[PDB]
Amino acid sequence: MSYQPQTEAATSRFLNVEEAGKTLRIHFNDCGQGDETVVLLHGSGPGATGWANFSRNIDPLVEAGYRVILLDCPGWGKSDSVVNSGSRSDLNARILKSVVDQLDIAKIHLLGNSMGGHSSVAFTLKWPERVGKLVLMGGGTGGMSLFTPMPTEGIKRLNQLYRQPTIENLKLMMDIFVFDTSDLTDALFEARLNNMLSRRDHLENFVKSLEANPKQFPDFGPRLAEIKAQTLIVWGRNDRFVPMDAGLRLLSGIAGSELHIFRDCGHWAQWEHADAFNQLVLNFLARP
Amino acid sequence: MSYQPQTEAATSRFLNVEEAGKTLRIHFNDCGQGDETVVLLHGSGPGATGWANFSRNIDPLVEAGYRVILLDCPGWGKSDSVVNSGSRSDLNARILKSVVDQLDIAKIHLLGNSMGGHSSVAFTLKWPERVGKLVLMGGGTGGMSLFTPMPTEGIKRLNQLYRQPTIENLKLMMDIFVFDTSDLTDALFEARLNNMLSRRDHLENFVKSLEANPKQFPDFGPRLAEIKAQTLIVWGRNDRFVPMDAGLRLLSGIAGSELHIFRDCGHWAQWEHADAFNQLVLNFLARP
Amino acid sequence: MSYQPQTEAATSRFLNVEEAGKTLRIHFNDCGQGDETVVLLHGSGPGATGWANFSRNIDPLVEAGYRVILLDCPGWGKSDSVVNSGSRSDLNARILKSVVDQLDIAKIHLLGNSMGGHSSVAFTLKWPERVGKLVLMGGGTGGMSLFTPMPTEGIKRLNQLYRQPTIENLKLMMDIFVFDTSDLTDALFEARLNNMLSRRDHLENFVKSLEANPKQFPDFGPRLAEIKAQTLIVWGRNDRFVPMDAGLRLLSGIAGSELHIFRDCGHWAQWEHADAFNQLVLNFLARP
Amino acid sequence: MSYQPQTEAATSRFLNVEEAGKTLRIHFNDCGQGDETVVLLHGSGPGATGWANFSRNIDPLVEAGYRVILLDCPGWGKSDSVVNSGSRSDLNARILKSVVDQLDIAKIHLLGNSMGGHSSVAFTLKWPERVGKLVLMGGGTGGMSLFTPMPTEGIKRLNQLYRQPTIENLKLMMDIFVFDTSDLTDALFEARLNNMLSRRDHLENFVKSLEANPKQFPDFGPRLAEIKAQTLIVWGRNDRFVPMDAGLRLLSGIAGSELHIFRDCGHWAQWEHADAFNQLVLNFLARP
Repeated sequence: MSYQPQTEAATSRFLNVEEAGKTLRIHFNDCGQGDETVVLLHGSGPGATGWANFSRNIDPLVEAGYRVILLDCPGWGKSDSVVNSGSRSDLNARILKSVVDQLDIAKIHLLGNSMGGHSSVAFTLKWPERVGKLVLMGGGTGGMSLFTPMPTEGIKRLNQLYRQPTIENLKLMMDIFVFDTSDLTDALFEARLNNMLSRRDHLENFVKSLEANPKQFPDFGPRLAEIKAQTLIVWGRNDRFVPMDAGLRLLSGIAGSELHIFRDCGHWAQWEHADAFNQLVLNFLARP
Repeated sequence: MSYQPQTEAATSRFLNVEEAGKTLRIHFNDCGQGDETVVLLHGSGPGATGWANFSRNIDPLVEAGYRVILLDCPGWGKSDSVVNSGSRSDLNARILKSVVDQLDIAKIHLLGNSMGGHSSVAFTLKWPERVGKLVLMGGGTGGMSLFTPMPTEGIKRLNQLYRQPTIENLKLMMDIFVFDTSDLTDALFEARLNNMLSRRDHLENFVKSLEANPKQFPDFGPRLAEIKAQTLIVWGRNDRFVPMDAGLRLLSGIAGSELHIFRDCGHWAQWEHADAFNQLVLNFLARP
Repeated sequence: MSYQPQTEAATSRFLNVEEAGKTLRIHFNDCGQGDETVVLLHGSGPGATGWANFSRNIDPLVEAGYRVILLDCPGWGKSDSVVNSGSRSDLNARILKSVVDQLDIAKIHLLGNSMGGHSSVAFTLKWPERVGKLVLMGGGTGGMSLFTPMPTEGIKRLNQLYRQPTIENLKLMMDIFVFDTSDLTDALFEARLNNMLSRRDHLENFVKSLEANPKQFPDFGPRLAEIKAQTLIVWGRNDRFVPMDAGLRLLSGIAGSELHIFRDCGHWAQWEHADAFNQLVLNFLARP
Repeated sequence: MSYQPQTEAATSRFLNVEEAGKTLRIHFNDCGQGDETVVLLHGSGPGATGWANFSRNIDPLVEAGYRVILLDCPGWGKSDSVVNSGSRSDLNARILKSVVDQLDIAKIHLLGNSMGGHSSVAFTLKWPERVGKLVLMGGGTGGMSLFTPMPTEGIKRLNQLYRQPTIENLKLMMDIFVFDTSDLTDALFEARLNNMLSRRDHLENFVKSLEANPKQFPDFGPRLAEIKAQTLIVWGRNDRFVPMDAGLRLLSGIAGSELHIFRDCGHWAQWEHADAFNQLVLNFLARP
């Protein structure tokens, strides 16, 4: 019996949680019947959806027997809009702890991209006994780069996109965002544009929160030694939103870290080399 | 009496050089009559002229008594336009050899910028007898950076400006060019744009030369150990046109090097901190 | 129904080559009857037979069905002793071309470590047709390091060992190689010691070749872009013999390279991590 | 008249401090009578003293006319011995604050070396109003180096020297310090040897402090943005005790920071290039 493809509408559920004395409804997607579960977090992209980001990766995890949970972070997608001057990673970790408490599983595996990856690290710090295995891509710590000047051009273009939504500006930020532009298709363009224009509240909330607090990802350097679980970091050399050197710092921090670099890969690696990344992550998960 | 600021009109001089069996006219300026002599090169910018680049540096060098020669390479300023299919740096070196032979000066100090710095290094490789000192600002080696993606954004903006020169792309390039825009004034803009609109043959020649061969600057790494003269490097950290790592490479090669870096700096370093740069260079030159 | 591992005595083979009007006897090992042929190059450690370095990795490859040719370059083991004024790279490349020509195999996949890796690159340069896939382990490019002083202490202790051959020097050498010295056993110490004691002539030839040329491994920087085959690079972070940053430089040159770095690994990567390295190499080879 | 070179005996002073409910006696040297004050802090070498490290630099500073004070940290020189399981940097900050409060000078400029440099950073955080100008040499921040394995060569030999005292290891240490040992003279050898043999208590206290607490110096990364005064960092390229990259990290921390690197210079930088370092420091201090 060959595994049938999944659809975002089919797997959609919602849960309301009480945090900081306020209610918040979070959308999430659960698939698979396997005992072992894997958590996925989306990036910080405009109108980015958890199902949208991981369109290629959802399958090999489900044929391998892993039950997969995709978490739509608050302030993105179908989750309720929120304004926060505080750290995004801390809030994301709190929300994830709440949702896993409702789901009632103790040990989980984390795979987070960009902002979520940041939050992922945060989680492992302040409830370490929960996480089993850790994978990062294009993030893990927000700090000044050593050689490549900050702010990078990708961040400036993304802020330009938030301040004024425009399809041509979206085309620009996609083109800089991904190294190999040939694979880009108009279907993704229109879907992303529709999603981002539909939710104006998230965009204005992000702008206001950025104005409120200049920094959203604090430095986590001195505490990196605290992590004990095995970790793997994947990165792209031609990534322009965040420089390579940041990943190297993480390679120093964690005792068992192993880094994997592609020669010509953009920020959004899982799309560039889906097969290699999927096989590597599956082998890492199967590694005893 | 204080040394009067120099005027290009009074100090203008022209010379004839036979390169590749072709007659060419070269423009330059000479100031001072002291025994010690120095040559000043110019950058690779649109319509860049040595006088515009070195307005602040030109006075103290004359004040110290050094004879100064500001040299304009072909393809810029009043020199004859030319289309290149090989290595630009060697061609500049040959022209500089011809002009110094006509001046018949034995000992000479070289201070090159960006592509001009390239030329200087190439020159020093062939004729170590003639060169006494080297001061390199923002260039001197052609190679792929360790941690910064290529092609970098700055050269991309420069190329698109050459593709069609206009006021708004000039504003954008100037904004990215220098770290601070407060002290910037419109007089520099008007002078640069009038020098641009004066000649279009230079711009079209540059474009056809670039499209003829993708690389016009060779890699001098393996032989860079041949230089015996003491040298100094000044570099900019936040510079986006050429990454800092490449500069570090130069440091490793030469026996007597000294690297100097400013944090709040761009490509065009000498203008941003004129006092510190002049003090450092004069101290290095007077050093026995 | 796995076949028991083969012995050196059964797999020993001898070929004769002529170079520069001299007769050289080359001793190597050949195993497996598969169509695909993989050449294994020995390390630069004193008294290091090719079989010693790759004892663990032979079995999985031959079990997968790959034909393996483990080569001993001149100057080690049972091969004839030589003194070379030129580089080791081109010399080993020529010898390997000669031996494969006697073996008349159309295509090979190269696995190189330390010295061999260097030569491996040289091979791919000047006979591109024979090589299709390239794997490097902690070496393969000459040239001095940007961030690490030279001579690095590993090379210093290696030369000291060549000058004073003794057991305690071998102990210290093993101390710097492997991150954790616990895994080593006395059997390896005695085997390496008696092996290196058997052939002093190799020692005198190597040392007087060292006085022949201070630098024996040329840098391939400018030519690095000429390689067209896909490549995998494995490296160690705690490596002291060859600095980590050099590996990054290789990533720049190759068209589609992949860099893999382990957190706690020395010069001798294959021995320390067995399952992960074997699986990675097998997947990379099988992957088109 | 020529200003007389200073003598240790005439300028020696002893003052008292309270720390952790204990009375400590500290030895320092005072020179000059200028209103402006500069404080010099010594290194971490065994038996090293404030006067020894700055012997070549002390004279030009008083020649300019600035008042200068050489400080001996607890556990070094004639100061009372102490054991610290906690951080050293804060302890030196407290001692310097107390001594300057007794000497009651409002504005002070700091020059630090190795461990002292680290302490200097701490001071600028605690009492930013007092520090006017800041210069560092080879240190200032803890944490794992990105490109170099730890513990490195020099720190390991240093631990060896503290564990067991002798003269041959003293030659080895001087060999690791200096680029060229020909300049150094055995008079310094015997001075250092008698100094370190005279006081076994300091050696024992250092050993116990290291064995009690692994990390002596913390990382000050996240708060580096708090410093506002101008800084000058001087470093040596072949440094073996602490790699180059750390300096670059400080180059990111301070907004107005300035970096200077010598191509061929050991850890004990100021002795190796007396004239250049003195001239640079006088230029930096005189600059308004």
